[PDB]
Amino acid sequence: VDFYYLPGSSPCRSVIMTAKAVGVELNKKLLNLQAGEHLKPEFLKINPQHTIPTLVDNGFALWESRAIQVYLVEKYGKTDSLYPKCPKKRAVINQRLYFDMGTLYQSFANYYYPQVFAKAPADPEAFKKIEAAFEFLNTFLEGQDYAAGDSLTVADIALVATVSTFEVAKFEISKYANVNRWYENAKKVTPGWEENWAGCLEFKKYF
Amino acid sequence: VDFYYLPGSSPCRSVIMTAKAVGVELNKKLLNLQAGEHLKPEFLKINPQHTIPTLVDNGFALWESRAIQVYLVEKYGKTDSLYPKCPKKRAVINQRLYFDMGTLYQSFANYYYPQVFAKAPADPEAFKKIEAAFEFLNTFLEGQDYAAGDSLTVADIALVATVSTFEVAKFEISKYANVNRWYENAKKVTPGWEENWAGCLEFKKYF
Ligand SMILES: N[C@@H](CCC(=O)N[C@@H](CS)C(=O)NCC(=O)O)C(=O)O
Ligand SMILES: N[C@@H](CCC(=O)N[C@@H](CS)C(=O)NCC(=O)O)C(=O)O
Repeated sequence: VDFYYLPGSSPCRSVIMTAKAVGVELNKKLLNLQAGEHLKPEFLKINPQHTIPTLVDNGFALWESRAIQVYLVEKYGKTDSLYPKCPKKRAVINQRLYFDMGTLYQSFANYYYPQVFAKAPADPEAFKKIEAAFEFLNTFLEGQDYAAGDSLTVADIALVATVSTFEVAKFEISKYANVNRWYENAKKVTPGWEENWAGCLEFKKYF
Repeated sequence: VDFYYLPGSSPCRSVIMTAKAVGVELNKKLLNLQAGEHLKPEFLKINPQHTIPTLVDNGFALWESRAIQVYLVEKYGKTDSLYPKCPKKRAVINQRLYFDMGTLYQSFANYYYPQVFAKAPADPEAFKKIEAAFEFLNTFLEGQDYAAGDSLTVADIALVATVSTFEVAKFEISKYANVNRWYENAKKVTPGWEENWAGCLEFKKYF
């Protein structure tokens, strides 16, 4: 199973943690975006969208981190606890995965990427979207130890990658008590946490 | 099955078409965002994120359109053709669903929403992101009649909602030959197309 990635990338880290949780060995292939390695014909043949993470598993090329997470659980999970069979349980997880992409990580990208990638001054209105997203996550976690069910799921793992990126970016997570509680627990229970944190510190080099 | 929605909303329309495709009757409940009906305590108790679409199915409150689509197929589908059992088939569909959210519809929102909702002048750099997203979709559709498998899936239905919103916004879809071919076919085969198009024309009132 080939895995095209960089350690600093949040969506890559979500896959790293998920693979560790299911116990599937990845052939980790660094793909140097700053050198344009993802833009060369050899990579475009695998993933025409030229994004990381990309998985190539026995002929199957797959991208979108959250799709990769679910596929790894379905194929390699000795049990389905990270992504249970029940459609209702799956639906809550799926909702959280879309929240992670379209609300929470999107707010990260919209606020920090113009600063670190375009050298633009911080946009205080974009900052308010981060606050709104954390407020929602805080509500989702009211009375809950995990984000999308009774136990750790791929939704938690995706959210850990995102929230740890916020942590290294110096966002004050402590303001959101349920998020902080969930997050500090997640560090202790989530497979691959240490590797995720190493990657967050690599990402930090952009600040 | 309660369905909180507005006809003009693209993510709502994806659910409308999916429900028609699986043959599940929805109790359609208009939720007037301009009146703040989604912000009142009675709705926040159902969906604290105060978004449409929201489904309430026998006690289960669910939001995120693409999560709702999959849940409706899993629960009500007499067959699984719209979201097959095979994890590999599911993974491609899931990838496309994330593409629809995070690449294609995101490019719609980033370009048109500031214009129609904030009265800002058009941003030509944001326009280039739409072009990039259509280019990718055009490549995905090379040699393919459907977006994510041999037959119509929930990925096609989500993409139809998005691309029809582009159509009513006067984006020139014809420039992307595979997209245009796929889209014109999708109109003829996708359950609920007419209702989707009515909603696109309602959305058009914002232009
Ligand atoms: N929605 C994606 C995002 C992937 C993504 O944007 N990756 C970035 C790096 S963090 C990338 O490959 N950028 C290079 C490019 O798009 O050309 C996922 O969850 O996998
Ligand atoms: N990612 C979502 C987006 C839902 C969404 O943003 N809906 C808009 C209307 S098109 C909304 O409810 N806005 C009101 C709000 O967020 O307060 C989904 O696919 O369902």
